[PDB]
Amino acid sequence: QFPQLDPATLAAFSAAFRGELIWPSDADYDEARRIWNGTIDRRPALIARCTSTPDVVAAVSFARKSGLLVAVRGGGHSMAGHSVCDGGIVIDLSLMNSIKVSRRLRRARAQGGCLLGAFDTATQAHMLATPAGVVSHTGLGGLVLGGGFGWLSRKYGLSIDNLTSVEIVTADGGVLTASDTENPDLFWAVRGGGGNFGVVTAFEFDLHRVGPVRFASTYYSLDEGPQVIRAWRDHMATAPDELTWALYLRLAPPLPELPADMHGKPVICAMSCWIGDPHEGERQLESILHAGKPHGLTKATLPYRALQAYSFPGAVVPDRIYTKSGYLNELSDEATDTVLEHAADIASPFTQLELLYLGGAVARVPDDATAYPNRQSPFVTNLAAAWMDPTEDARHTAWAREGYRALAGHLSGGYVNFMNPGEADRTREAYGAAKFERLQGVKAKYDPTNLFRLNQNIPP
Amino acid sequence: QFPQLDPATLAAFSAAFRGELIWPSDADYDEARRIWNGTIDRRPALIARCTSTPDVVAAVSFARKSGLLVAVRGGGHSMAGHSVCDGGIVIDLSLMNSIKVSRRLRRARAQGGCLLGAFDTATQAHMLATPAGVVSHTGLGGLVLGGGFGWLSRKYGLSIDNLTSVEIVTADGGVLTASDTENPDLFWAVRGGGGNFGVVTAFEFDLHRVGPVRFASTYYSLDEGPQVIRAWRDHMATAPDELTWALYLRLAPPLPELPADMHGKPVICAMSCWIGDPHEGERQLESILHAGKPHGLTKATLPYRALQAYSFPGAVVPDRIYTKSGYLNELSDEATDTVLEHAADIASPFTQLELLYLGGAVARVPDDATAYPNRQSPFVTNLAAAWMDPTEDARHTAWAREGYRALAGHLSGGYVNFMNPGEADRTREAYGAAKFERLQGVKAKYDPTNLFRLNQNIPPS
Ligand SMILES: Cc1cc2nc3c(=O)[nH]c(=O)nc-3n(C[C@H](O)[C@H](O)[C@H](O)COP(=O)(O)OP(=O)(O)OC[C@H]3O[C@@H](n4cnc5c(N)ncnc54)[C@H](O)[C@@H]3O)c2cc1C
Ligand SMILES: Cc1cc2nc3c(=O)[nH]c(=O)nc-3n(C[C@H](O)[C@H](O)[C@H](O)COP(=O)(O)OP(=O)(O)OC[C@H]3O[C@@H](n4cnc5c(N)ncnc54)[C@H](O)[C@@H]3O)c2cc1C
Ligand SMILES: C[C@H](O)CC(=O)CC(=O)CC(=O)c1ccccc1
Ligand SMILES: C[C@H](O)CC(=O)CC(=O)CC(=O)c1ccccc1
Repeated sequence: QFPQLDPATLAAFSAAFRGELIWPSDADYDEARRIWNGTIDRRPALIARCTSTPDVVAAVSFARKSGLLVAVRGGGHSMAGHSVCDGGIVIDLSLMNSIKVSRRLRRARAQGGCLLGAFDTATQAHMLATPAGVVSHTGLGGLVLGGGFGWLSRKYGLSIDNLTSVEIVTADGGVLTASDTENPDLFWAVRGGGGNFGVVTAFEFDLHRVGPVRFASTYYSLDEGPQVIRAWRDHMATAPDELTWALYLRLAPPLPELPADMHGKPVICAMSCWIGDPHEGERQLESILHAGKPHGLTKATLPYRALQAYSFPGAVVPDRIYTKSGYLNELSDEATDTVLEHAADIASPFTQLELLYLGGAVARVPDDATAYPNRQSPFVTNLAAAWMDPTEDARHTAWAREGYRALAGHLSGGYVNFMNPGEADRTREAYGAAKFERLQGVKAKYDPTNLFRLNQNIPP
Repeated sequence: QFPQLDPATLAAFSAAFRGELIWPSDADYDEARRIWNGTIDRRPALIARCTSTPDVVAAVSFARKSGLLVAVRGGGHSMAGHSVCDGGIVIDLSLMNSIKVSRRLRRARAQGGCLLGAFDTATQAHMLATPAGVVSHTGLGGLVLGGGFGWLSRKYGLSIDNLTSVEIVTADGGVLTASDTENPDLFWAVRGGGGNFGVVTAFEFDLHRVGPVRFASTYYSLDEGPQVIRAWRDHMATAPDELTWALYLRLAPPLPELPADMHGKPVICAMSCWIGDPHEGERQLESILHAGKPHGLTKATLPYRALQAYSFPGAVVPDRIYTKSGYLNELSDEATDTVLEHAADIASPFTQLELLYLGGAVARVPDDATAYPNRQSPFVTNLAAAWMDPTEDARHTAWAREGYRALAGHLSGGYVNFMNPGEADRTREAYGAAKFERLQGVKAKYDPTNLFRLNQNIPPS
């Protein structure tokens, strides 16, 4: 973390850079180098907080000339810990948070360091939105380059399915635009290929009009898991795109809507919404609320920006996390039993086994149209361990790996954005052989030296 | 609109400025010049979208040299239309949206063009917050320089009560820090004095840990309006600082939680929350919900970021607005009856007659401690007309003025941030004589040429 740098190279960076530099001896260094995954404790040589595209060009050129390992940081949410490095440089985009929204064009342009909640605030000023993840302080940058799904996805696709162009700084310091008609090969690869191809300084999206959404959340005893998960699996196979319904298996939070005698016990938390008219949504949600005996029901009509800010009401932010995730093409009764066995073993309050159903608009995009793999698998399961005390790391980590191995016969692929710091080896199976080959071709062209390799990495 | 500018002074500005200029010939000019009050239709000679403090210094100096009337824009929410001008320059801060948050120091440094939702997203990543307004796409900038109140205010004060310094670009193009120990005279004036003193490029705040919040919204028939409003006034007089409860008199929205038979009829929408433990919140909110017969009750436990994003679930963003507001020291039975008569006339589905109760932490700050007036008046009433069709402007504006004149014996002061385009003349009465005089002296010092006059303006003494 205290490497010898060239004075000419350094000075050239200083003259070109208009942002904020954070060095190891600076008072804000330990706080700045922390990322969401608290298990990742790494000490960069330098954190460069970029404030403009020309700043990113300067930081990229400086790292390449200096031989410093490049971490790129948008919102710092990497489950694999990719947005901080030991001994290298963090090209930190988090001050590049501006968004421009055209109401007449239903378009937004957002800088690559934006948090979802900033982007949603900006488009919802015009009752507009486009799909993104469900936790507002996630980074737009890493989430969109890996695909991006959330509440709007069954109706409007992945984030990348609404992306119309990007501005990107490539490894040789060039600034490029990529779109359907400009460097379309790079445009294909950034839609699902992660940070492998350059630093995205601006994303442009088409937007949709999204008015108030009927939302429900309720909790079922984990004793009713078999019927609840079977109701969910069966219902989602034929459900309108406008319905999204996700199951989180977890210890019940000590919330006042829930009876005190359920607090801290195994439950399924079901969250559902109707993307469409709220009277229709009231009718569609009432029809799924009795998958089991409902407890702690909350029903609300929410601005979409409030739906985005909702996940999840808790009194503590988990410090340490470990995830194991895959897709399923079908969720059999045997897999269902496996999930429920493993869920019964959760013994800490922040851990969830999540069961998502995508499909809808995500699955109608032809599989070769972007770099995002697995569009035809509707189910995602994520063993998301989360806890506080470092002495417990082995125990929580074992829980997630044990569940993943028990399910492994039922799982395929993986979402690159749910990969953990030990899953570098999963990249080829996540994309599959044809996509991975085509991604390697694009890599040979735009990042032939593999300068950007803190990501689910595609070697050229 | 196309004034002749000096070409050397323009190229110097352009070499110095890193942001975007939008001229009247540009495709995006008509959209960029629109502000939230769509009754305001003005045509700047230039919109300069600043990206940094040096951008702001370069735009200020260019305006001063060029003789251009200066509009400053944060999030564009000015009820008086101050963030756009005819024929001058808009120093548009909307791209300066960065927030740094220190969890260890519980401190946030936010740029002056941030929207509230961007700020609350950033602080809530650490479960932290500080008070601000209730609508996410409001600008931080104008709201804080006026004082700034919302759900966290009874517990934690105005936004300005949590402000610890600013970076500010003054009329002469200088960049200053104001705080308790540096230019403290300016620090006092900016905490409530609007944009009078310069362009704030960075605000620094102390933050508070705010976990999930029990929230309730319900609607009462206007037939029970006297009972509900009296219950509310009486309850708030002795209520814990942790309870906030606001009343919005409006047409009932066509939402599925309300019976079809109430839709489009005037009702009281009551919104309440407990800033504190949610089990205590559940107890406190159940105790106030039966002030009348509740309809369309929604109760939820929300992260504070979701409480901030909740107001208000509607299908349409209103285009045209007109507000008349003031404070009350007491809400008598006669004033209540007046509010109810005027609410019963509401025509638009977007209009509301708002009744807010501040007090708590806001009133505990000594009156002379900031430039924000009326801390000791706990009630605010806002007749907030909002609609779509420009041919209706005279009817909606007349409604808000009639209600204001009917209440005027009960009203004192005025929140600068709720003034409309026709209220330039309200500034002295809003601040009071002693505040207005002290502000005039600070004005004489920092903006003696009144370069910043598109605001609730304080001329220099
Ligand atoms: C609480 C939580 C909830 C989540 N929920 C969802 C969800 O609902 N849906 C979903 O799809 N995913 C979700 N995720 C996963 C998420 O998509 C990934 O964590 C994503 O990589 C986070 O992006 P980021 O910018 O915050 O992370 P970072 O750690 O900053 O970056 C992640 C990766 O992207 C690269 N990167 C970031 N910004 C850029 C850029 N502008 N240009 C180039 N490279 C970039 C980094 O180099 C790194 O490889 C969530 C994550 C968290 C922690
Ligand atoms: C829908 C809505 C909801 C509201 N809710 C609340 C509420 O809950 N609580 C509350 O207290 N107020 C609230 N307000 C009123 C709000 O505080 C004022 O409208 C405020 O002036 C808006 O600030 P802005 O930056 O968005 O507006 P702008 O129109 O951009 O600016 C308003 C004024 O401040 C100046 N200004 C803006 N940014 C700066 C800056 N960085 N430096 C110097 N001067 C600047 C402008 O020159 C102008 O005089 C709300 C307003 C709206 C439209
Ligand atoms: C925090 C966890 O590790 C990961 C997540 O939070 C992701 C997640 O919950 C899935 C998700 O995006 C989603 C997508 C559609 C509907 C509901 C939820
Ligand atoms: C939209 C209108 O023009 C103005 C508002 O909406 C402002 C407003 O409601 C006041 C406000 O900040 C508030 C403060 C505390 C509780 C509830 C509301």
